[PDB]
Amino acid sequence: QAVPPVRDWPAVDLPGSDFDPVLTELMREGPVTRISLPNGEGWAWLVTRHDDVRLVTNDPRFGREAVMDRQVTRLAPHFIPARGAVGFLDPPDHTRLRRSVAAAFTARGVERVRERSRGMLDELVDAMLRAGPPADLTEAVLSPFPIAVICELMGVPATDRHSMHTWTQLILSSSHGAEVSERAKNEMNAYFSDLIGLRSDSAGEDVTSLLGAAVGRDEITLSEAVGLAVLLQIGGEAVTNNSGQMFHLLLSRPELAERLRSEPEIRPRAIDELLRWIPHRNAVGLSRIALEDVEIKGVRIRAGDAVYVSYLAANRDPEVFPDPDRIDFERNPHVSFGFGPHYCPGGMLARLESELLVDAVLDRVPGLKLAVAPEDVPFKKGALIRGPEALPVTWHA
Ligand code: HEM
Ligand SMILES: c1ccc(-c2cnc[nH]2)cc1
Ligand SMILES: [Hg+2]
Ligand SMILES: [Hg+2]
Repeated sequence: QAVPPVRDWPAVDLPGSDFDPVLTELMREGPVTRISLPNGEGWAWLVTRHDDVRLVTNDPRFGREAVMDRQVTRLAPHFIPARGAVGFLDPPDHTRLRRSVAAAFTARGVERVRERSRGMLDELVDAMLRAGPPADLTEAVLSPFPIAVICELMGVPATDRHSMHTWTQLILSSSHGAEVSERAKNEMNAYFSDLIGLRSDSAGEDVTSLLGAAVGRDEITLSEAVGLAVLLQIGGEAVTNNSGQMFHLLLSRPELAERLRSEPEIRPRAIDELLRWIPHRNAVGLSRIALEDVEIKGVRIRAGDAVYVSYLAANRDPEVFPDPDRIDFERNPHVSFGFGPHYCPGGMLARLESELLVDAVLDRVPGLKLAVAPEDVPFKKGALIRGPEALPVTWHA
Protein backbone atom coordinates (compact mmCIF):
# COMPACT_ATOMS: atom_id res chain seq x y z
CA GLN A 1 0.00 0.00 0.00
CA ALA A 2 2.80 2.40 0.94
CA VAL A 3 4.70 1.18 -2.13
CA PRO A 4 2.27 0.80 -5.06
CA PRO A 5 3.66 -0.70 -8.30
CA VAL A 6 4.54 1.82 -11.02
CA ARG A 7 1.91 1.73 -13.75
CA ASP A 8 3.11 2.68 -17.23
CA TRP A 9 0.70 5.05 -18.94
CA PRO A 10 1.72 5.23 -22.62
CA ALA A 11 0.05 7.67 -25.02
CA VAL A 12 -3.01 6.15 -26.68
CA ASP A 13 -5.67 7.87 -28.79
CA LEU A 14 -9.19 7.26 -27.50
CA PRO A 15 -12.33 7.29 -29.70
CA GLY A 16 -14.88 10.06 -29.16
CA SER A 17 -15.45 10.66 -25.45
CA ASP A 18 -14.63 7.14 -24.25
CA PHE A 19 -13.03 7.04 -20.80
CA ASP A 20 -9.36 5.99 -20.52
CA PRO A 21 -9.23 2.28 -19.51
CA VAL A 22 -5.89 2.77 -17.75
CA LEU A 23 -7.34 5.59 -15.66
CA THR A 24 -10.30 3.34 -14.82
CA GLU A 25 -7.88 0.71 -13.50
CA LEU A 26 -5.86 3.21 -11.48
CA MET A 27 -9.09 4.47 -9.90
CA ARG A 28 -9.89 0.93 -8.72
CA GLU A 29 -6.48 0.26 -7.15
CA GLY A 30 -6.70 2.60 -4.18
CA PRO A 31 -6.50 6.34 -3.34
CA VAL A 32 -2.76 6.64 -4.03
CA THR A 33 -0.98 5.08 -7.01
CA ARG A 34 2.29 5.55 -8.92
CA ILE A 35 2.61 6.21 -12.66
CA SER A 36 5.20 6.72 -15.40
CA LEU A 37 4.24 8.69 -18.52
CA PRO A 38 5.99 8.75 -21.96
CA ASN A 39 8.28 11.71 -21.37
CA GLY A 40 10.35 13.05 -18.51
CA GLU A 41 12.17 10.66 -16.19
CA GLY A 42 11.02 8.26 -13.49
CA TRP A 43 7.65 8.03 -11.76
CA ALA A 44 5.16 10.21 -9.89
CA TRP A 45 2.38 9.69 -7.35
CA LEU A 46 -1.25 10.02 -8.51
CA VAL A 47 -4.46 10.73 -6.58
CA THR A 48 -7.94 10.16 -7.96
CA ARG A 49 -10.49 10.68 -5.17
CA HIS A 50 -12.36 13.99 -5.00
CA ASP A 51 -11.18 14.83 -1.47
CA ASP A 52 -7.53 13.90 -2.10
CA VAL A 53 -7.49 15.95 -5.32
CA ARG A 54 -8.85 18.94 -3.38
CA LEU A 55 -6.08 18.52 -0.79
CA VAL A 56 -3.13 18.32 -3.18
CA THR A 57 -4.31 21.27 -5.25
CA ASN A 58 -5.21 23.46 -2.26
CA ASP A 59 -2.33 22.92 0.17
CA PRO A 60 0.83 25.14 0.37
CA ARG A 61 2.95 22.02 0.93
CA PHE A 62 2.57 21.13 -2.75
CA GLY A 63 4.12 23.58 -5.21
CA ARG A 64 4.47 24.32 -8.92
CA GLU A 65 7.61 26.47 -8.83
CA ALA A 66 9.75 23.41 -8.08
CA VAL A 67 8.45 21.32 -11.00
CA MET A 68 10.62 22.87 -13.72
CA ASP A 69 13.98 21.75 -12.49
CA ARG A 70 13.49 17.94 -12.06
CA GLN A 71 12.38 16.39 -15.36
CA VAL A 72 9.19 14.96 -13.84
CA THR A 73 7.54 12.16 -15.84
CA ARG A 74 4.90 13.71 -18.11
CA LEU A 75 2.75 13.20 -21.19
CA ALA A 76 3.93 16.15 -23.32
CA PRO A 77 7.42 16.22 -24.84
CA HIS A 78 7.66 19.87 -23.73
CA PHE A 79 5.84 22.25 -21.37
CA ILE A 80 3.63 25.06 -22.64
CA PRO A 81 3.96 27.50 -19.71
CA ALA A 82 7.37 29.15 -19.35
CA ARG A 83 9.34 29.72 -16.15
CA GLY A 84 7.55 32.43 -14.20
CA ALA A 85 4.16 31.91 -15.87
CA VAL A 86 1.21 31.52 -13.49
CA GLY A 87 1.14 27.78 -14.09
CA PHE A 88 4.58 27.52 -12.48
CA LEU A 89 4.04 30.13 -9.77
CA ASP A 90 3.12 29.61 -6.11
CA PRO A 91 1.61 32.08 -3.64
CA PRO A 92 2.49 34.88 -2.86
CA ASP A 93 3.55 35.78 -6.41
CA HIS A 94 0.81 33.64 -7.95
CA THR A 95 -1.81 35.41 -5.83
CA ARG A 96 -0.53 38.89 -6.72
CA LEU A 97 -0.59 38.11 -10.44
CA ARG A 98 -3.98 36.36 -10.56
CA ARG A 99 -5.62 39.23 -8.65
CA SER A 100 -4.57 41.76 -11.29
CA VAL A 101 -7.20 40.31 -13.66
CA ALA A 102 -9.57 38.33 -11.40
CA ALA A 103 -12.39 40.90 -11.54
CA ALA A 104 -12.51 40.63 -15.35
CA PHE A 105 -13.24 36.89 -15.14
CA THR A 106 -16.00 36.59 -12.52
CA ALA A 107 -19.64 36.24 -13.62
CA ARG A 108 -20.05 40.01 -13.26
CA GLY A 109 -16.83 40.57 -15.19
CA VAL A 110 -17.57 38.37 -18.22
CA GLU A 111 -21.11 39.75 -18.50
CA ARG A 112 -19.44 42.83 -20.04
CA VAL A 113 -18.78 40.96 -23.30
CA ARG A 114 -21.88 38.74 -23.35
CA GLU A 115 -24.04 40.87 -25.67
CA ARG A 116 -21.28 41.43 -28.24
CA SER A 117 -20.40 37.73 -28.08
CA ARG A 118 -24.00 36.72 -28.77
CA GLY A 119 -24.01 39.05 -31.77
CA MET A 120 -20.78 37.63 -33.21
CA LEU A 121 -22.09 34.08 -32.73
CA ASP A 122 -25.36 34.79 -34.51
CA GLU A 123 -23.39 36.12 -37.49
CA LEU A 124 -21.26 32.96 -37.65
CA VAL A 125 -24.33 30.72 -37.41
CA ASP A 126 -26.34 32.77 -39.91
CA ALA A 127 -23.43 32.65 -42.37
CA MET A 128 -23.45 28.86 -42.03
CA LEU A 129 -27.20 28.66 -42.63
CA ARG A 130 -26.91 30.93 -45.68
CA ALA A 131 -24.18 28.82 -47.30
CA GLY A 132 -26.37 25.76 -46.85
CA PRO A 133 -25.77 22.17 -45.60
CA PRO A 134 -23.84 20.11 -45.04
CA ALA A 135 -21.16 21.92 -43.06
CA ASP A 136 -18.40 21.43 -40.50
CA LEU A 137 -19.73 22.86 -37.24
CA THR A 138 -16.19 23.12 -35.88
CA GLU A 139 -14.72 25.17 -38.74
CA ALA A 140 -17.89 27.22 -39.17
CA VAL A 141 -18.62 28.02 -35.52
CA LEU A 142 -16.78 26.21 -32.70
CA SER A 143 -13.32 27.32 -33.83
CA PRO A 144 -13.84 30.99 -34.73
CA PHE A 145 -16.23 31.91 -31.89
CA PRO A 146 -13.91 31.28 -28.88
CA ILE A 147 -11.05 33.11 -30.62
CA ALA A 148 -13.24 36.18 -31.16
CA VAL A 149 -14.52 36.12 -27.57
CA ILE A 150 -11.15 35.96 -25.82
CA CYS A 151 -9.74 38.63 -28.14
CA GLU A 152 -12.72 40.86 -27.30
CA LEU A 153 -12.29 40.36 -23.55
CA MET A 154 -8.51 40.91 -23.81
CA GLY A 155 -8.79 44.05 -25.92
CA VAL A 156 -7.06 42.61 -28.99
CA PRO A 157 -8.16 44.31 -32.26
CA ALA A 158 -10.31 42.06 -34.46
CA THR A 159 -7.84 42.47 -37.34
CA ASP A 160 -5.28 40.47 -35.32
CA ARG A 161 -7.45 37.46 -34.41
CA HIS A 162 -5.90 35.34 -37.16
CA SER A 163 -2.35 36.14 -36.05
CA MET A 164 -3.17 35.32 -32.43
CA HIS A 165 -4.58 31.98 -33.49
CA THR A 166 -1.54 31.11 -35.61
CA TRP A 167 0.79 32.00 -32.75
CA THR A 168 -1.31 29.93 -30.36
CA GLN A 169 -1.09 26.98 -32.77
CA LEU A 170 2.70 27.25 -33.02
CA ILE A 171 3.11 27.29 -29.24
CA LEU A 172 0.81 24.29 -28.81
CA SER A 173 2.49 22.51 -31.71
CA SER A 174 5.80 22.99 -29.87
CA SER A 175 4.41 21.13 -26.85
CA HIS A 176 3.55 18.17 -29.10
CA GLY A 177 7.26 17.90 -29.82
CA ALA A 178 7.36 20.06 -32.94
CA GLU A 179 10.56 22.05 -33.41
CA VAL A 180 9.93 25.79 -33.08
CA SER A 181 12.52 28.46 -32.27
CA GLU A 182 12.03 30.53 -29.13
CA ARG A 183 12.00 33.47 -31.54
CA ALA A 184 8.86 31.98 -33.08
CA LYS A 185 7.02 31.39 -29.80
CA ASN A 186 7.86 34.85 -28.44
CA GLU A 187 5.99 36.68 -31.20
CA MET A 188 2.83 36.79 -29.08
CA ASN A 189 5.07 37.93 -26.22
CA ALA A 190 6.29 40.90 -28.25
CA TYR A 191 2.73 41.62 -29.36
CA PHE A 192 1.44 41.90 -25.80
CA SER A 193 4.56 43.76 -24.67
CA ASP A 194 3.57 46.45 -27.16
CA LEU A 195 -0.16 46.36 -26.41
CA ILE A 196 0.24 46.43 -22.62
CA GLY A 197 3.39 48.51 -22.34
CA LEU A 198 2.93 51.08 -25.12
CA ARG A 199 -0.77 51.08 -25.97
CA SER A 200 -3.84 50.82 -23.72
CA ASP A 201 -2.18 53.56 -21.66
CA SER A 202 -5.54 55.16 -20.90
CA ALA A 203 -8.40 53.97 -18.68
CA GLY A 204 -9.98 50.71 -19.79
CA GLU A 205 -11.88 47.67 -18.56
CA ASP A 206 -10.54 45.01 -20.94
CA VAL A 207 -7.85 42.67 -19.64
CA THR A 208 -4.85 44.33 -21.30
CA SER A 209 -5.98 47.72 -19.96
CA LEU A 210 -6.16 46.33 -16.41
CA LEU A 211 -2.73 44.75 -16.82
CA GLY A 212 -1.25 47.99 -18.14
CA ALA A 213 -2.68 49.96 -15.24
CA ALA A 214 -1.41 47.41 -12.72
CA VAL A 215 2.09 47.75 -14.18
CA GLY A 216 1.75 51.53 -13.97
CA ARG A 217 0.93 51.27 -10.26
CA ASP A 218 3.97 49.03 -9.67
CA GLU A 219 1.84 46.05 -8.62
CA ILE A 220 3.21 43.67 -11.29
CA THR A 221 6.08 43.92 -13.79
CA LEU A 222 5.58 44.22 -17.54
CA SER A 223 7.12 40.75 -17.82
CA GLU A 224 4.63 39.27 -15.37
CA ALA A 225 1.74 41.00 -17.16
CA VAL A 226 2.80 39.81 -20.62
CA GLY A 227 3.28 36.25 -19.41
CA LEU A 228 -0.25 36.20 -18.03
CA ALA A 229 -1.79 37.71 -21.18
CA VAL A 230 -0.16 35.05 -23.35
CA LEU A 231 -1.50 32.17 -21.24
CA LEU A 232 -5.01 33.66 -21.08
CA GLN A 233 -4.97 34.11 -24.88
CA ILE A 234 -3.94 30.48 -25.41
CA GLY A 235 -6.38 29.24 -22.79
CA GLY A 236 -9.34 30.85 -24.49
CA GLU A 237 -9.19 28.33 -27.31
CA ALA A 238 -10.02 25.35 -25.08
CA VAL A 239 -13.75 25.97 -25.58
CA THR A 240 -13.43 24.80 -29.19
CA ASN A 241 -12.47 21.23 -28.29
CA ASN A 242 -14.72 21.05 -25.22
CA SER A 243 -17.84 22.37 -26.97
CA GLY A 244 -16.96 20.02 -29.81
CA GLN A 245 -17.21 17.07 -27.43
CA MET A 246 -20.41 18.56 -26.03
CA PHE A 247 -22.14 18.70 -29.40
CA HIS A 248 -20.80 15.32 -30.52
CA LEU A 249 -22.43 13.88 -27.38
CA LEU A 250 -25.72 15.76 -27.81
CA LEU A 251 -26.02 14.82 -31.49
CA SER A 252 -25.02 11.20 -30.81
CA ARG A 253 -27.85 11.00 -28.28
CA PRO A 254 -30.72 12.87 -30.03
CA GLU A 255 -32.82 12.35 -26.90
CA LEU A 256 -30.57 14.61 -24.81
CA ALA A 257 -30.49 17.18 -27.60
CA GLU A 258 -34.29 17.21 -27.68
CA ARG A 259 -34.40 17.68 -23.90
CA LEU A 260 -32.18 20.77 -24.09
CA ARG A 261 -33.87 22.19 -27.18
CA SER A 262 -37.32 21.86 -25.60
CA GLU A 263 -36.45 22.72 -21.98
CA PRO A 264 -34.51 26.03 -22.00
CA GLU A 265 -34.83 26.23 -18.20
CA ILE A 266 -32.52 23.26 -17.60
CA ARG A 267 -29.74 24.31 -19.98
CA PRO A 268 -27.57 25.88 -17.23
CA ARG A 269 -27.80 22.71 -15.09
CA ALA A 270 -27.42 20.41 -18.09
CA ILE A 271 -24.33 22.20 -19.41
CA ASP A 272 -22.78 22.00 -15.95
CA GLU A 273 -23.33 18.21 -15.94
CA LEU A 274 -21.78 17.89 -19.41
CA LEU A 275 -18.77 19.85 -18.17
CA ARG A 276 -18.39 17.37 -15.28
CA TRP A 277 -18.68 14.28 -17.48
CA ILE A 278 -16.73 15.22 -20.62
CA PRO A 279 -13.18 13.79 -20.50
CA HIS A 280 -11.46 17.06 -21.51
CA ARG A 281 -7.84 15.91 -21.74
CA ASN A 282 -5.60 12.88 -22.19
CA ALA A 283 -3.94 11.62 -19.00
CA VAL A 284 -2.76 14.35 -16.62
CA GLY A 285 -1.07 17.72 -17.11
CA LEU A 286 1.18 19.53 -14.64
CA SER A 287 2.23 17.97 -11.35
CA ARG A 288 3.10 19.53 -8.01
CA ILE A 289 6.15 18.82 -5.84
CA ALA A 290 5.93 17.89 -2.14
CA LEU A 291 7.82 20.78 -0.51
CA GLU A 292 8.21 18.80 2.71
CA ASP A 293 7.36 15.26 3.79
CA VAL A 294 3.59 14.76 3.73
CA GLU A 295 1.05 11.96 4.07
CA ILE A 296 -2.07 11.24 2.04
CA LYS A 297 -4.45 8.56 3.29
CA GLY A 298 -1.56 7.21 5.35
CA VAL A 299 0.77 6.99 2.35
CA ARG A 300 4.14 8.63 2.92
CA ILE A 301 5.17 11.10 0.21
CA ARG A 302 8.75 12.36 0.54
CA ALA A 303 9.88 15.94 -0.01
CA GLY A 304 10.91 16.23 -3.65
CA ASP A 305 8.44 13.65 -4.97
CA ALA A 306 6.06 14.72 -7.73
CA VAL A 307 2.30 14.29 -7.29
CA TYR A 308 -0.37 14.44 -9.99
CA VAL A 309 -4.12 14.79 -9.58
CA SER A 310 -6.68 13.64 -12.14
CA TYR A 311 -9.62 16.03 -12.29
CA LEU A 312 -11.29 13.63 -14.74
CA ALA A 313 -11.09 10.82 -12.17
CA ALA A 314 -12.31 13.07 -9.34
CA ASN A 315 -15.33 13.98 -11.47
CA ARG A 316 -16.29 10.29 -11.41
CA ASP A 317 -15.89 9.76 -7.64
CA PRO A 318 -18.76 7.40 -6.61
CA GLU A 319 -18.85 8.96 -3.15
CA VAL A 320 -19.47 12.46 -4.51
CA PHE A 321 -21.31 11.59 -7.73
CA PRO A 322 -23.54 8.48 -7.38
CA ASP A 323 -23.61 6.44 -10.60
CA PRO A 324 -20.72 8.64 -11.93
CA ASP A 325 -20.76 7.45 -15.55
CA ARG A 326 -24.40 8.45 -15.98
CA ILE A 327 -25.18 11.89 -17.38
CA ASP A 328 -27.90 13.35 -15.15
CA PHE A 329 -29.12 16.85 -15.94
CA GLU A 330 -30.81 16.85 -12.52
CA ARG A 331 -27.76 15.58 -10.67
CA ASN A 332 -22.54 18.84 -8.61
CA PRO A 333 -19.21 20.07 -7.17
CA HIS A 334 -17.25 18.99 -10.24
CA VAL A 335 -13.65 20.10 -10.73
CA SER A 336 -13.41 20.36 -14.53
CA PHE A 337 -12.09 23.90 -14.00
CA GLY A 338 -9.60 22.71 -11.39
CA PHE A 339 -9.32 23.50 -7.70
CA GLY A 340 -7.13 25.53 -5.37
CA PRO A 341 -5.16 28.67 -6.32
CA HIS A 342 -4.59 27.42 -9.87
CA TYR A 343 -8.29 26.97 -10.64
CA CYS A 344 -9.09 28.05 -14.21
CA PRO A 345 -9.62 31.81 -14.48
CA GLY A 346 -11.58 31.16 -17.66
CA GLY A 347 -14.24 28.99 -16.02
CA MET A 348 -17.03 31.56 -16.02
CA LEU A 349 -16.15 32.67 -19.56
CA ALA A 350 -16.25 29.04 -20.72
CA ARG A 351 -19.71 28.68 -19.14
CA LEU A 352 -20.86 31.86 -20.90
CA GLU A 353 -19.57 30.61 -24.26
CA SER A 354 -21.07 27.16 -23.77
CA GLU A 355 -24.48 28.64 -22.93
CA LEU A 356 -24.50 30.96 -25.94
CA LEU A 357 -23.41 28.09 -28.19
CA VAL A 358 -26.14 25.70 -27.00
CA ASP A 359 -28.78 28.44 -27.45
CA ALA A 360 -27.68 29.36 -30.97
CA VAL A 361 -27.04 25.88 -32.32
CA LEU A 362 -30.21 24.33 -30.87
CA ASP A 363 -32.58 27.26 -31.48
CA ARG A 364 -31.35 28.83 -34.75
CA VAL A 365 -30.58 25.72 -36.82
CA PRO A 366 -33.78 24.00 -38.07
CA GLY A 367 -33.48 20.30 -37.25
CA LEU A 368 -29.71 20.07 -36.72
CA LYS A 369 -28.09 16.63 -36.71
CA LEU A 370 -24.86 14.79 -37.49
CA ALA A 371 -24.26 14.21 -41.20
CA VAL A 372 -22.36 10.99 -40.44
CA ALA A 373 -22.49 8.18 -37.87
CA PRO A 374 -21.26 9.15 -34.36
CA GLU A 375 -18.41 6.63 -34.58
CA ASP A 376 -17.25 8.11 -37.89
CA VAL A 377 -16.52 11.56 -36.48
CA PRO A 378 -12.70 11.94 -36.37
CA PHE A 379 -11.12 12.96 -33.06
CA LYS A 380 -7.70 14.52 -32.42
CA LYS A 381 -4.64 12.25 -32.28
CA GLY A 382 -1.52 12.64 -30.14
CA ALA A 383 -3.10 15.57 -28.34
CA LEU A 384 -3.22 17.01 -24.83
CA ILE A 385 -6.80 18.30 -25.01
CA ARG A 386 -9.36 15.92 -26.54
CA GLY A 387 -11.88 16.99 -29.16
CA PRO A 388 -13.26 16.44 -32.69
CA GLU A 389 -11.14 17.19 -35.75
CA ALA A 390 -14.37 18.08 -37.55
CA LEU A 391 -18.12 17.85 -36.92
CA PRO A 392 -20.11 17.20 -40.14
CA VAL A 393 -23.68 18.42 -39.68
CA THR A 394 -26.81 19.00 -41.74
CA TRP A 395 -30.22 20.59 -41.18
CA HIS A 396 -33.59 21.43 -42.72
CA ALA A 397 -33.02 23.77 -45.66
C1 HEM B 1 -14.37 24.26 -20.94
C2 HEM B 1 -13.13 25.16 -21.10
C3 HEM B 1 -11.97 25.01 -20.09
C4 HEM B 1 -11.58 23.97 -19.26
C5 HEM B 1 -12.21 22.58 -19.07
C6 HEM B 1 -10.40 24.43 -18.55
C7 HEM B 1 -9.71 23.69 -17.63
C8 HEM B 1 -8.58 24.05 -16.94
C9 HEM B 1 -7.85 23.24 -15.99
C10 HEM B 1 -8.26 21.82 -15.57
C11 HEM B 1 -6.79 23.93 -15.57
C12 HEM B 1 -5.69 23.48 -14.59
C13 HEM B 1 -5.81 23.81 -13.12
C14 HEM B 1 -4.54 23.36 -12.38
O1 HEM B 1 -3.45 23.76 -12.78
O2 HEM B 1 -4.72 22.56 -11.41
C15 HEM B 1 -6.83 25.23 -16.25
C16 HEM B 1 -5.92 26.25 -16.11
C17 HEM B 1 -5.94 27.49 -16.75
N1 HEM B 1 -6.93 27.87 -17.67
FE1 HEM B 1 -8.49 26.81 -18.28
N2 HEM B 1 -10.07 25.73 -18.95
C18 HEM B 1 -11.03 26.09 -19.87
C19 HEM B 1 -11.06 27.33 -20.49
C20 HEM B 1 -10.16 28.37 -20.29
C21 HEM B 1 -10.27 29.69 -20.94
C22 HEM B 1 -11.41 30.08 -21.92
C23 HEM B 1 -9.22 30.41 -20.51
C24 HEM B 1 -8.81 31.85 -20.85
C25 HEM B 1 -9.63 32.93 -20.17
C26 HEM B 1 -8.46 29.58 -19.59
C27 HEM B 1 -7.30 29.94 -18.94
C28 HEM B 1 -6.57 29.17 -18.05
C29 HEM B 1 -5.34 29.57 -17.37
C30 HEM B 1 -4.63 30.93 -17.54
C31 HEM B 1 -4.96 28.54 -16.57
C32 HEM B 1 -3.73 28.50 -15.64
C33 HEM B 1 -4.19 29.01 -14.23
C34 HEM B 1 -3.12 29.06 -13.15
O3 HEM B 1 -2.26 28.15 -13.19
O4 HEM B 1 -3.18 29.95 -12.28
N3 HEM B 1 -9.06 28.34 -19.45
N4 HEM B 1 -7.93 25.26 -17.07
C1 LIG C 1 -2.78 22.05 -22.56
C2 LIG C 1 -3.26 21.88 -21.24
C3 LIG C 1 -4.26 22.80 -20.73
C4 LIG C 1 -4.71 23.86 -21.59
C5 LIG C 1 -5.76 24.83 -21.07
C6 LIG C 1 -6.16 25.12 -19.81
N1 LIG C 1 -7.12 26.04 -19.89
C7 LIG C 1 -7.34 26.33 -21.07
N2 LIG C 1 -6.50 25.60 -21.88
C8 LIG C 1 -4.22 24.00 -22.86
C9 LIG C 1 -3.24 23.11 -23.40
HG1 LIG D 1 -7.69 35.43 -29.61
HG1 LIG E 1 -7.23 21.73 -19.31
